[PDB]
Amino acid sequence: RGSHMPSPMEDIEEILITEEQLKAKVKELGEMITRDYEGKDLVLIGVLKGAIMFMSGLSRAIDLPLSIDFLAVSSYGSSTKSSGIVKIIKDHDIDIEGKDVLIVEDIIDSGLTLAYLRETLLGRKPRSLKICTILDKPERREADVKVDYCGFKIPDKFVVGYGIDYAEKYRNLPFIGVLKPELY
Amino acid sequence: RGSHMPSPMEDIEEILITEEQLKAKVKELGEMITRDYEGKDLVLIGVLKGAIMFMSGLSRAIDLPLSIDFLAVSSYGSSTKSSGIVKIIKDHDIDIEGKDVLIVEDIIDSGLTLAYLRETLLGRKPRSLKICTILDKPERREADVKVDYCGFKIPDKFVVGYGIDYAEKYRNLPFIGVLKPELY
Amino acid sequence: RGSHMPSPMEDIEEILITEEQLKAKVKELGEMITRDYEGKDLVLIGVLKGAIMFMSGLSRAIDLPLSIDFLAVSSYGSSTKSSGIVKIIKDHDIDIEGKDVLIVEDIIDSGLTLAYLRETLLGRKPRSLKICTILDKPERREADVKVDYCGFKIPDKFVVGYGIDYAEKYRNLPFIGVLKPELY
Amino acid sequence: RGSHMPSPMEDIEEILITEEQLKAKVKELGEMITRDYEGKDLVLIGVLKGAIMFMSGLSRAIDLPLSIDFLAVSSYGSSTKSSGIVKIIKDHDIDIEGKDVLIVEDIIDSGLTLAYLRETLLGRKPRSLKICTILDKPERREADVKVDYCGFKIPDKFVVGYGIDYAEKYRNLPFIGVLKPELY
Ligand SMILES: [Ca+2]
Ligand SMILES: [Ca+2]
Ligand SMILES: [Ca+2]
Ligand SMILES: [Ca+2]
Ligand SMILES: [Ca+2]
Ligand SMILES: [Ca+2]
Ligand SMILES: [Ca+2]
Ligand SMILES: [Ca+2]
Repeated sequence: RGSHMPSPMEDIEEILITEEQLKAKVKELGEMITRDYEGKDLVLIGVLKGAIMFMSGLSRAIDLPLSIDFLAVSSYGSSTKSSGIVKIIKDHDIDIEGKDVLIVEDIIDSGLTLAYLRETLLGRKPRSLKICTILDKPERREADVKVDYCGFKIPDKFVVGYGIDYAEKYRNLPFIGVLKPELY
Repeated sequence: RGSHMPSPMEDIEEILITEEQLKAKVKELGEMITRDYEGKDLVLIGVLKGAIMFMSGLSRAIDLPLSIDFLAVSSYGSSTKSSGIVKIIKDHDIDIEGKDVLIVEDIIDSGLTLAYLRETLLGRKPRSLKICTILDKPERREADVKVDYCGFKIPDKFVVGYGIDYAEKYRNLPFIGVLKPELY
Repeated sequence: RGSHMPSPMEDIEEILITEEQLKAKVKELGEMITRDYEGKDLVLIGVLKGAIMFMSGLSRAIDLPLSIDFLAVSSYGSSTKSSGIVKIIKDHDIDIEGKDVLIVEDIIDSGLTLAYLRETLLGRKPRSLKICTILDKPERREADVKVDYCGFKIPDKFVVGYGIDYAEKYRNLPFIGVLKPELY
Repeated sequence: RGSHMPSPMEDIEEILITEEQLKAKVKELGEMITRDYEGKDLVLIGVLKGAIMFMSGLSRAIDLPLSIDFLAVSSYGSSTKSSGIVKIIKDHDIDIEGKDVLIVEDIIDSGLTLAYLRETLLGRKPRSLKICTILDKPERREADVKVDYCGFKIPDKFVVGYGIDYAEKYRNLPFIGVLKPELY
């Protein structure tokens, strides 16, 4: 029988963070941000496409009159890997000067690209600029970035899910799972 | 006392569709799409930024190895209003030729811009092209568009929430609500 | 001695069209277009980056109150080659509805991508849409495109110059030349 | 008689810089750059759409194996005026790290946007970064920018031509002229 077992879940070796754990953490972070940004001009900026799930969940967990925007970027080649420099394919449309920007990330590891985007956004004179990520791989750090809000710290395993892909697949997994080596 | 009442919920006159109703409908639609697209090469394409909430929820409710992509568009002026013609600010990166594309929309009313995007995507030779929207205002139709999957049909009220904005605000409301006229 | 001979001209096997021939043809075409578009709402649209030299020269040879705009595109992969389908990286900003658009091309060979862009522009309802190219390789045609204005017809040789590149180089040659096989 | 006098030249009050003067200056600057960048990895980067005429002419006057690229930008509103901050609509595709970049400008007045783009390009680690402009209005300066190559210094008159527009018109004038106040 050459039938298939199509569910993306079949390609996962183990679940590191469950859907419920993600849901609870998003609620937690959102309540914190609601308190911290009262009276502020909050703009959530996420980097497509990995940030979509966390952006959606986190924003709905923040009880404030915030705005949302996105950046779409691409690599210049054997340069983005060691410097974190990226090309802008879609820039944010909201004028962030004098506003309180919160970068919303899916995962932070080397911190190289994040540091580069941080400097680019700072160049637009926001009143404040902070960072929030649902996942962090501290052991992978190659640059100094301050993570103001962090969901979960995990080891450097090959993960996918909740927006994180592998060749554009697995973003729709409702949890963070370790991808079976046979797939990569 | 000049204190404020910052919650975006305070600007809502009435809730048309609750968070729970949205959650249940997304689960329902996702289970249907999971069945209908088994064996297909599913690519969900949403139009930023309104489609973010529905895209996130619907994708996670589809138990298939799908890919996600986005389009970011803008108006040409007093032309997009009567023809639905739009400028492409961010095109999709995934090659959809020979694939099964499902347009994911936040709301469909006139259907003008949707019809225009549909024709543009058809020009890229996908194997199939369907449309799914969480909200539909049938009375507003100005063009003939077939909605393959539809969450809720609503009257032509001024709504915001679940990704739908008013001057970039209210996208983070977890429900679909009618905006108080004082705000617009 | 390992000294170099840096001039891009050293990489040319033969000159097919001289700088003077190009200059005279641009003047000729511009005078024709000046006559044909009197009273029209002329918008010259070129595809970056190859069209830059011809766009600059042709526009300055047209004695009419025209506007200029550009499209920047990219390939989707093993699809643009047989269908001419392309991704839009930079769309034109000018609203061309009801206007008289003249596509300005560097070279036309298969006509596949040109045909695709033509259909895309027609979708924006211009009053008229014509095509002008400085170079044409008729033997390479794979689609039916009408060239309203044409500078020179040439055999299918490997050419560069006057905006036409090879790995981003040679666009600055003031003539159309055949590239030495050793370079490609 | 309600006949028109369509030539863009009819809207010019006086010619500040003739076509021949521009041609000679472009030849001059190009010969200088040819000498200065021998052995360098020259990348000319211009800001659309005003830089098109000068980019075309200057590049063809440089006898070196250079590459050309462009940036397309937009304003964020009442912010770009005092800070020079701009949104990126089209970023350059060439990786400029370790390369010798020459910004090619149509006109420099306040220097605000130029200074902002300069900082953005420096962030991509080019080996060297210089600036070349065909026109300069020194009295308009609001920021400190070093112009390595300059064609002509002019008073702060309302000019158009050689790529410089007024409501998208006049870019095709072969000279730099003062626009009649009746048109603006
Ligand atoms: Ca599998
Ligand atoms: Ca990311
Ligand atoms: Ca309120
Ligand atoms: Ca929409
Ligand atoms: Ca050589
Ligand atoms: Ca071309
Ligand atoms: Ca006039
Ligand atoms: Ca400029």
